[PDB]
Amino acid sequence: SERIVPSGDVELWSDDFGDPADPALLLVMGGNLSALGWPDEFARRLADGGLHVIRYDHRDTGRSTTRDFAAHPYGFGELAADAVAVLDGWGVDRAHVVGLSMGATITQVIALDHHDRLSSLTMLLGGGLDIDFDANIERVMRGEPTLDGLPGPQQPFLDALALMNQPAEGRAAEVAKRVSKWRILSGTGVPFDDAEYARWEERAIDHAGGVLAEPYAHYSLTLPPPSRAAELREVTVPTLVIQAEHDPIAPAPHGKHLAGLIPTARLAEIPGMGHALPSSVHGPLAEVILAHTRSAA
Ligand SMILES: CC[C@]1(O)Cc2cc3c(c(O)c2[C@@H](O[C@H]2C[C@H](N(C)C)[C@H](O)[C@H](C)O2)C1)C(=O)c1c(O)cccc1C3=O
Repeated sequence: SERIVPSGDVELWSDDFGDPADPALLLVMGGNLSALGWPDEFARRLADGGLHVIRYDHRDTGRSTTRDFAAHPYGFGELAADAVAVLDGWGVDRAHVVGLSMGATITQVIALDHHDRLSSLTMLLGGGLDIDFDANIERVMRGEPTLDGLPGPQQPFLDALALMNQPAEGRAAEVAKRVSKWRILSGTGVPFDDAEYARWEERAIDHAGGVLAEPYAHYSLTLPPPSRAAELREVTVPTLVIQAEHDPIAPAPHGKHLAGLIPTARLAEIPGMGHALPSSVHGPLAEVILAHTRSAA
């Protein structure tokens, strides 16, 4: 089913998978990505393990309130509170939360400021609050080292940004362009199927009322200050950090480092995986998440 839930001065679209009586699992997408950034088939695979999977559209994506950012600025505090508002909107007291990419940053803020709403935490394709990510993009382009000493974003990330700059006229061209971006980010370490990713983007575009432009508000966000990383030492819910082996945006050992910030964190690695969700990794991802959520209950 689907519902629109209130969150302060925005309204958030959300839908679910699985039995409403199973333990809640909240999926938190990356930046500029709507609910449909989580493929339906992945959400189903997770739910069919015994979870009530809920996903939603961040503000400024999908069918959620979309606004001129300059006139109404917000940050990760709002993005985290919105995630909790989705739990409120489904009557969920505590949820297994899964944060992906920029969503892992959102979920670290949930862990700090809404810890009471967590059954467990899972983060993948991201890194710690002490990683000055936007500054690191600038540094890698100039050939300067990151100040954290961990690897910055790699060439496939830069390539994906370059493709995102190229024009696409019409729906077919937009879908092909988006698929080409995911193919670059996924890499070749696991099987990538263009047809399945095309269908997933067709659904994402349909979900956005057929509009072809990607969301862009989240490019205006400012990250939490690195001081907040130290606060993660107080987190006590079971935490799983998943490293995609060949992640071009947050390469190893980002994962390990993020896990090292949280006393209850355990690290897993998906062999061959890049910064994308081809169906080739749905089984492995669902397996490790389900084992984790089971141990937290
Ligand atoms: C383009 C793919 C992308 O980089 C995927 C991604 C990956 C990561 C992050 C992102 O914000 C994002 C998103 O970043 C967005 C927003 C980001 N801001 C404002 C933080 C910046 O504008 C970037 C170019 O696009 C998009 C992070 O913020 C991040 C972090 O803060 C710490 C460790 C890892 C990451 C990411 O892997």
